[PDB]
Amino acid sequence: ITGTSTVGVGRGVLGDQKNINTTYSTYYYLQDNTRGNGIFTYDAKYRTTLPGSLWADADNQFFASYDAPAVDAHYYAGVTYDYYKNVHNRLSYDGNNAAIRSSVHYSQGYNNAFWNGSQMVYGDGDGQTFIPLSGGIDVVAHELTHAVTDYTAGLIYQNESGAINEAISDIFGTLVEFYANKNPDWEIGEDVYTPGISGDSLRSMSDPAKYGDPDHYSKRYTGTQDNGGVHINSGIINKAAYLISQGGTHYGVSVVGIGRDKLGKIFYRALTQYLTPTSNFSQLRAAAVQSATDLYGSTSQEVASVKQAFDAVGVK
Ligand SMILES: CC(C)C[C@H](NP(=O)(O)CNC(=O)OCc1ccccc1)C(=O)N[C@@H](CC(C)(C)C)C(=O)O
Ligand SMILES: [Ca+2]
Ligand SMILES: [Ca+2]
Ligand SMILES: [Ca+2]
Ligand SMILES: [Ca+2]
Ligand SMILES: [Zn+2]
Repeated sequence: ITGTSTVGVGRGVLGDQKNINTTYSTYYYLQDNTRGNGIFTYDAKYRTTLPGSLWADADNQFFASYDAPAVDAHYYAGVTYDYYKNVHNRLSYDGNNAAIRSSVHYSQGYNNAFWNGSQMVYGDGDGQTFIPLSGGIDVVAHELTHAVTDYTAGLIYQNESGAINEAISDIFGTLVEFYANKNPDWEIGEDVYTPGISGDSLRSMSDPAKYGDPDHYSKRYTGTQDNGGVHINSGIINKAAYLISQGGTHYGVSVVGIGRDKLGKIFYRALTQYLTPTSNFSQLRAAAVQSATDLYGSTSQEVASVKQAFDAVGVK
């Protein structure tokens, strides 16, 4: 909408106070004009018709329980925008500052979040399995990264290309979580998963097997559930990424870590310059090696570490 840029204040899903960029025209809307062509947050009002209504508030204060998922969707979309712009020189998901749209309060008791081809969508959770999913910065960044992938490599959402697609979203979700530097880790969704159980998460990049996901190609799933295991086999690539960054010895194969920033550069380059819609795991290895070669040189530690990490997870 047309209006003037304002700064509201509210509380997120975890009870933390933050400022949010809003727009004033009779109401204060969740429309941040400070980033690209805007970040817009919508109320789906417990229904499934999208996007719903652009979020409108009378007083620019967002401290109601109902406000919390909107506050975080809006704020964490801003953090994710900042990560891509500041770290990778990428302007929004399309590279041309496309407006970023999110809807919260999607459906009832909805234990998931997604990119629907045009916007991000967040359930509130059922209160036991999840609290509202926009409370997780890794979750928000995971979803926006699906848009980045769709505009770049275009990895088809099934089988190995789909598992790469998922891993890319987990990887950048995590790198954005580290960028914000509030309780960062290599787990996915810990801030919104199971409020009654401490210490768990949906997936682990450092040890995917802790939640039954494969950490080696020999353990890959090849059935038809989950689009051919896209959220399962992502563990193999998540583990490789974790090893590239942090190092370790995995099934007897030692990897020299090179740190998160270099992991991000290598995978961002792979995603945007080398991967294609049908890339498989072997092709991802080749793309990562070439990307590291471009950035650091063929004789570099970085190239050597990429090879070690893919060796460790059985991907040649
Ligand atoms: C980071 C977590 C919190 C959320 C994450 N959502 P997503 O974006 O990967 C879901 N994709 C999805 O709907 O594709 C199908 C589609 C394709 C095209 C258009 C529209 C939809 C996830 O990991 N979801 C898991 C479920 C869970 C949460 C582990 C319980 C699962 O869906 O298996
Ligand atoms: Ca208010
Ligand atoms: Ca965390
Ligand atoms: Ca996390
Ligand atoms: Ca929990
Ligand atoms: Zn996903």
